Amino acid sequence: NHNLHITEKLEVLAKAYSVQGDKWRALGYAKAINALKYQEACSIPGIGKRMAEKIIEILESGHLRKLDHISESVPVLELFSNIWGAGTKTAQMWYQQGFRSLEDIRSQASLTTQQAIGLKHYSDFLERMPREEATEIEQTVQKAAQAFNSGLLCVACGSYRRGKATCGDVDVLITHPDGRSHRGIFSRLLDSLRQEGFLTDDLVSQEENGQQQKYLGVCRLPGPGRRHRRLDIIVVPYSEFACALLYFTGSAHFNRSMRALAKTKGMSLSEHALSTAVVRNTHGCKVGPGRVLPTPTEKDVFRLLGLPYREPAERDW
DNA sequence: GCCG
DNA sequence: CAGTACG
DNA sequence: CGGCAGTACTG
Ligand SMILES: [Mg+2]
Ligand code: NA
Repeated sequence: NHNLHITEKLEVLAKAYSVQGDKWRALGYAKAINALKYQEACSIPGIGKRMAEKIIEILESGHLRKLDHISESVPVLELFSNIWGAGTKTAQMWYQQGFRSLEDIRSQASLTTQQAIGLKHYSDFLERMPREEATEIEQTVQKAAQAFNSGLLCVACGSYRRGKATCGDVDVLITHPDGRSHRGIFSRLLDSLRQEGFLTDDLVSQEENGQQQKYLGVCRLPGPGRRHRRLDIIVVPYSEFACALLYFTGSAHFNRSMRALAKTKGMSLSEHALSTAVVRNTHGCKVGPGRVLPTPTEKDVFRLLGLPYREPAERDW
């Protein structure tokens, strides 16, 4: 990156729009900020005239005036928004109600079960773990899984799979290549991890149902010097394994770019599958289902979209 | 915010 | 349902 | 003008 004086100033702006709920403008900035990672400004995709102008103001002037006049509410909104389970609406509401610190939130705010947990682990959830710790967390989930049923497939996705040194959490994808081998596997896996005292909190866990798709919660390895880590587990049918793998590996931007591409071909891509001949209206909204395509591997999904394959490492963007 |  | 979250 | 990804929970 040859433009950090510029990007870091836009970045602040990106986050400010994001936390204030102007999500499409934030999206716009995020693209431009990755491009950078006047005539020449426009030349790059993701960078329009209005973005170009802001770069020239930084290049020429050295300050950025929209930066100067960012609402002073924004740092507090970002403080609040980093509570897991709280987003831009809740953060604004709290602000409106006069709250300005986590101490206020603690003593005065009404909190959902999820938000109380997020607050309890506020610092921990802002940290990233060394990818080696992610390895141990995966192995812990895997061995519990495989004990119940061997041959089961367990794999760490997200930033871990993309080869990052550090991970914000652990994403464990579980599947069985032997058809429909899992009935109430969540019941047993989670009970298993609870008995070990490995899980510390649950954020999202609809266990009253049966067809629980995901578990999102909190875990902590045994011994001194350990922090609470976020853990997401999903169990999928084997036929959906490549698409689940692709989804859960990300990046989020990579996924959305790829999904947006499929939409351009009358196709559709989700955690579940890649479909063809999807019927959508003038607003881009699905009005008729297409038809699931065979995708035994990730390479198939790429191939069926007419794309060259990309290793997980090359999917940060 | 960008872009078709 | 709105809000938040997952990648 | 208007889409910007497509999903899964909570309450
Ligand atoms: Mg939050
Ligand atoms: Na992750």
